[PDB]
Amino acid sequence: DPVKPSRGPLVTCTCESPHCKGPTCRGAWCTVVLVREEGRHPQEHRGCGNLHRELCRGRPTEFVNHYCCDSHLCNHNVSLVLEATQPPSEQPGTDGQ
Repeated sequence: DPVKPSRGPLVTCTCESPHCKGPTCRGAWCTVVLVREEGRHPQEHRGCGNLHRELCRGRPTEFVNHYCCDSHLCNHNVSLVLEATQPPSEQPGTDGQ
């Protein structure tokens, strides 16, 4: 369907199983999203939001850390531990669920 290719302003971000199937992506911006454990396991999926603005506003999940930043390689060193102030790499704010 006629959709803006990666929305337009291409921000590349380290991708890890989120919007990309392995490596990296040029997209809309950098969006990180941890699939919080609750029995399962916290998987830190980061990369280009591309066309998904949902990951920068909140999906029907609540306890999912959907962080978005308009800077290249922002998900390269991001905090995905929305739960408590654990020790991440670059903590841009007090991680709290």
